[PDB]
Amino acid sequence: SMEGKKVPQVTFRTRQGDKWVDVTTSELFDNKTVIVFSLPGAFTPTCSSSHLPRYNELAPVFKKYGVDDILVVSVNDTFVMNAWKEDEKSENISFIPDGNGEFTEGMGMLVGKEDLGFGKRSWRYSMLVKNGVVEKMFIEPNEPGDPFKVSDADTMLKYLAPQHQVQESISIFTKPGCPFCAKAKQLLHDKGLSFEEIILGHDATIVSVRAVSGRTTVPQVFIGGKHIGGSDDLEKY
Amino acid sequence: SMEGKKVPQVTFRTRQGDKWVDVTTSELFDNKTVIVFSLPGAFTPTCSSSHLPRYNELAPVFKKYGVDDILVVSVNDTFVMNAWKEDEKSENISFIPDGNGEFTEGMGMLVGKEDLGFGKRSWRYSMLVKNGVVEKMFIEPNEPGDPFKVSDADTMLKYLAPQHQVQESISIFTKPGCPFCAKAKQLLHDKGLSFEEIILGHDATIVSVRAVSGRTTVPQVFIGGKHIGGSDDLEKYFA
Amino acid sequence: SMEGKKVPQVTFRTRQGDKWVDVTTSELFDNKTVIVFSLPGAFTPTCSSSHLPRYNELAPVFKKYGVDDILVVSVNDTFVMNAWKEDEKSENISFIPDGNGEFTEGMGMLVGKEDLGFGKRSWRYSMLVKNGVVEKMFIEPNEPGDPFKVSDADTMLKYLAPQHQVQESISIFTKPGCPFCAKAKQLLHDKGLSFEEIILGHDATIVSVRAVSGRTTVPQVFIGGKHIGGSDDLEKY
Amino acid sequence: SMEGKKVPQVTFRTRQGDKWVDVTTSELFDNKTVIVFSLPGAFTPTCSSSHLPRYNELAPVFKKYGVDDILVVSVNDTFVMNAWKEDEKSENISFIPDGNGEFTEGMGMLVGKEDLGFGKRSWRYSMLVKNGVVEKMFIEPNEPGDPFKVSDADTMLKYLAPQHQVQESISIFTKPGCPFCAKAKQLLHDKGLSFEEIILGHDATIVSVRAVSGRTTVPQVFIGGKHIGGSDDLEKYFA
Repeated sequence: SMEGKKVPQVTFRTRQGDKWVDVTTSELFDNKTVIVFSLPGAFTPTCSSSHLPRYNELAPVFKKYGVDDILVVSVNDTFVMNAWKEDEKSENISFIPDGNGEFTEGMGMLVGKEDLGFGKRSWRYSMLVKNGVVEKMFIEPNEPGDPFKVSDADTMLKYLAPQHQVQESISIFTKPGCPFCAKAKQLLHDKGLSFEEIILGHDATIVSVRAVSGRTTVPQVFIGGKHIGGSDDLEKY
Repeated sequence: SMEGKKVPQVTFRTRQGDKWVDVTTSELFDNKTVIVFSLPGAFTPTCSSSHLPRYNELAPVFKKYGVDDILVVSVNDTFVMNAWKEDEKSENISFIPDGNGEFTEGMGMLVGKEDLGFGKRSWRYSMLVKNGVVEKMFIEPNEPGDPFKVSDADTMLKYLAPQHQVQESISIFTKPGCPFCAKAKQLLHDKGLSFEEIILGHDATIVSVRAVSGRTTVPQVFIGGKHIGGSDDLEKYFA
Repeated sequence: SMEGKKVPQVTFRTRQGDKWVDVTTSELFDNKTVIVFSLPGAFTPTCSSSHLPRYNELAPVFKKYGVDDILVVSVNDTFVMNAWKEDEKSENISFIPDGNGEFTEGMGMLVGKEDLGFGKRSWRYSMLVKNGVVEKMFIEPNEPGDPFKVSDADTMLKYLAPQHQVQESISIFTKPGCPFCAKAKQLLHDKGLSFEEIILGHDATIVSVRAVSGRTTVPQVFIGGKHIGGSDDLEKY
Repeated sequence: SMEGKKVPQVTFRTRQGDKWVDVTTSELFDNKTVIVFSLPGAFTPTCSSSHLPRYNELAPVFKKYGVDDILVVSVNDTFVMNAWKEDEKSENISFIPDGNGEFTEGMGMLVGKEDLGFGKRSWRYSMLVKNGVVEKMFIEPNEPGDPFKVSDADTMLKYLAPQHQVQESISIFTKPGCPFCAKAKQLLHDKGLSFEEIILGHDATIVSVRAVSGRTTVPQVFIGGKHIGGSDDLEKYFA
C-alpha cells in the first residue's frame, strides 16, 4: 500500500490556452493537504455520472475542513482533459493530465483496460495527501465492470470530517413550471439542502412517479429512503 | 353526431425536418384504425399533465389491440405543434397541426375561446376512426372541474378493450453494463410488463436511488408504488 | 393608412406565471412613445431569424432616443407567446399575445395564411406610436413568400434617429479557441461594434472561407461589404 | 513497409448509440477500397485545422473514384473519439478508436510521444487499402514545419485520380422558401459543382450577407473568393 509513502515525483505537461505549463508533483502536493481521485478516463458515464460532480459540489466543504486542492487524475493528455473539463462544469477541482500513466503507475494503480480499447489507464481510487505523503487511500474493490463504492466524495468526507453529519439524499420529481414544485425546490435551498431533481420532462414520465410514490402528480419528494409527499407534506416534516 | 360519418377531407401543412410536408387526411385514416383526441391548444395548461401523457403511455396497448395510430389534434400550426411535441416528448403519438381549424370545423368541434385569447379552437373530444369512418366519439361535457372526464385515454381503452386490465406502474433504476439490471429487466420482458427506466447515465444518478429506495445499488425496482428491490428481489416477487 | 390614427382599443388576456393579467391597449400606449412590430407567428424562421433579435439588440439605443417600450405582437395566445419568449433570449421587449387577432384586425393588418395552416395572422409591419397615435408605419410589401425589407429594426432606427450614423455590418469567420480570433472579437467589443460570428464549427466549414475570402484560414472578417482579412489586417484599418 | 501486406486483424471496441459495438478490421476493409489516415491524437492541435476537414471535404470526390470508406484512425478510445467527432462534425468519415494502439502497432506506426504526455500514439500517415491489402502508403517525414506534407487528402487524391482537377471553392447564402436560392442551387447541381450552404435560418442571418457581399438579399454566391451575386448573376457566369 502507498499509505504513509511519498507520492511519485512526476512533472505533468499541461496546456493552458495556447501555452505549455509544467505542473510538478511537488508544486501540487508539498506543504499542502490534497484530495485526489483517479478515473479510468475522460468523457465517460460513471466518471461524469457523480464521481466528478459530487466532488466539485463538496469542494467548498473540504476547503472549510483544511483541504487545499481537490484533483482529478486521469491517464489522458491535456488537450483531452481540457476539452472534458470544459464539458463538465466543475470550477472547484484541478484536472491533472497523467497522459503517460507515470503518476498512476507510481501509485501502483495502473491497470490494463484493453477490453474497452483504453489501453493502460488508472484504476478508480481516491486519497488524502498531506505534504506529499499519502495518508489515506480508498481503492475501489477488484470487481468486474466499473466499481464505484469507495472512491466517492462522501466516503472521503466522512473520513476527513466524520463530525460533519451525513446529509440525507434528496431526489424530487417535478413538472416544468408546476407551481408547488418551486415551493419545495427553493424551500430546500432556503433549508440549505442539496438535491437531485428528476424532471418529468426528459428524465422520467408520470409512470415512475406513480410506480415509485403512487400519488398521481408532482411535486414528489423522497428524502433518504423515506417517501415525503406533496409540497405540503415537505413543509410539515 | 359525426359517428358513422366520414372524417373531413383535409390536407395539413406540416414541417418535417427543415422542410414542408403535406399530410393528407386520407393518408392518416384510410385503411387504418386510428385513435384521435383534440385539445384546445398547445402549451396551454394541458389541464391534465396526464391527459396527453396517458395516451402516449397506453399507446403500446392500443397497438396491441389493433389501433394503428394515435393522433393529437390541436388548432395550432406545425411550428408551434413541433416545439410542443419536443417539450411533451411523447414519441408514441403523431401531432396534427389543424392550424386553420379546418379539420376541427369539419368535425363540428370548432368553438370560440376568445375569453382566453385563443380565437377559435377545438373542443375536447376523442374518437376511434375505422377506415375514415368515425366509429365512436367521446365529446367532453360542459361541466366545471376535471376538463377530461370522457376524452381521456383510459375511457377509450376500456371501450376498445374492456377485457384488458392495465398492469400496475413499474419503474426501475439502472446503469450501463450492470448485468443485474439486465437480469431484472429480462424478467419483466418475460412477463408482459412495461417499465420506465431511469438510467444512471443521464435520467439520474446515485443520489436519487438512495433517496427513493434507501438502497445503495442498482437495479432498484418499484411496482405500483411499492419498493421491490433488485434482480434478486424481483425474482422472489415473480414466483 | 392608420398613420395619424388612434391605435385600436384592445385588452389583452395575458399570463404571468400562474396568473391572468389584463394588459390594456391604453396601458401600453397612453402618454408613451412605443415601437411595435408584428410577426406572422411565434416559433418561426425569419421572425426569430433577425427581426426579433435585432430589435432586442437595439432596444437600449431606442430607449436612449426616447422610446419607452418596444413590443412584439403576434396573433398567438400567451401560453405560446411565453413559451417562445422563453426560447428566445430577448429581455428588452414585451410580448403581446394578440391571440384573437383583434388588435391586428384593428390595425387593418389581419391576413389569411391558411396555406401554411396559420389561419388568420398578422402581416409583418413595424410602427412608432406616440401617445396612442400611429406616427409612422413600415408595412412590408405585398410579395409572395415571407417579405422582410421594411419592418426591420434598422429601418426603424434610421427613421427615429437618422442622425445616428448607420454602423457597418460585421461578420467574422472564426475557429473555436483559435488564438488570433479572440484578438479580433474583443477588439470589436473594445471598439464597441456589433457583429455576427460565423463559427467554422456548425455554421460553416473551411470551404466557405476559402470561397468567400480566398485566404486558407481564420479568423476572417468582413465589415460591410468590403473584405478585411486576418486579425492583423483588422488592426491596421 | 506494409505496402502489399494485409492490414492487421483488429477488433475495435466502439460506442454506437448508448451501447457497445465491435467493429472488426475485416468488416471495415474486406472487399472494399478504403482510404485511411492516422493522427497523433484527438483534440490535439489537429495541427492543420484543415487536415481532417479536407478529407471530409473531398470524400464525395473519393467516392466518385471508387473509394468506399475514408477512415480516421487515432490511438484514442470511442468516448474520446465520439466527443471529438461531434466537435469536428465531419459526416463523411468514420472515426476508428484504436485505443489500445493495436492497429497502429500492427501498421508499424506506433510511436512514443511522452514529451507531450500522449504516451504511445500513432505517427502521421495515410494509405489506400484494397481488400485488406495496403496498396499505397504516405508516411510523414521527420521534418519541422507543416506536420502534413504527404499524408494530406490532396496528395492522396492526386495519386488516386491525377486526372481530376478540384473545382474552385463555392459558397452560397440562402433562406427557406427563397425560390431564387433554389434556382441558383439547381444551376450548380446541373454543373457538377459542390457548394457549402449558409442558411439564414441557422448558419447565419442578414448581417453576414450584408457584410460579406455588400448586398441586401439572398441568394448570394461566392466562387473561388470572387463574389458572383444571385440566381440571375450565376446564370451570367455559367454561360
